[PDB]
Amino acid sequence: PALRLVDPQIQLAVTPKVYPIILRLGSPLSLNMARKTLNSLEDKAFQLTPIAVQMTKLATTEELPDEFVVVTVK
Amino acid sequence: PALRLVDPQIQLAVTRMEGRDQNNVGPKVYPIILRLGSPLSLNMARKTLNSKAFQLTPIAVQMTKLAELPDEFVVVTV
Ligand SMILES: CCCCCCCCC
Repeated sequence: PALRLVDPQIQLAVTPKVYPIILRLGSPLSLNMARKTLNSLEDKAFQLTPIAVQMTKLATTEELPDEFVVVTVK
Repeated sequence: PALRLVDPQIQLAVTRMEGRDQNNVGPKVYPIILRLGSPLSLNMARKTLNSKAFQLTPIAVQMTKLAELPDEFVVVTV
């Protein structure tokens, strides 16, 4: 269990207002940024450059912000 | 398993912030595509007074299965 906080560079936008992200990880998570910049003479492909997400196991509950979103993975 | 596109209701906001300090570009918002191996819940949380306690408001993510993908988007892989 052990709720972990996502670094402030990765936040959720809900419609807008942007919220910190808390993870209740039951399964590992991956994050890839996709862009259509693999360009041929007629087509274009997607390149998946993975994003490194710094996660911090929440030390004490009093570190939690006043409002945030919680992503729970079974 | 399969791929689901989350509507612009929910999107991921990435802030580079830097190798010069930008600090004025702010966040860049990308549509989310999910590669669910196991299901995902998303609850908004707000602090309610106890003294320690948070008011969890659920959020219905209306993900749509593709068979139409934008040029820029992130892929959440579980
Ligand atoms: C780094 C955690 C990303 C949060 C996943 C977004 C799920 C939206 C339904």
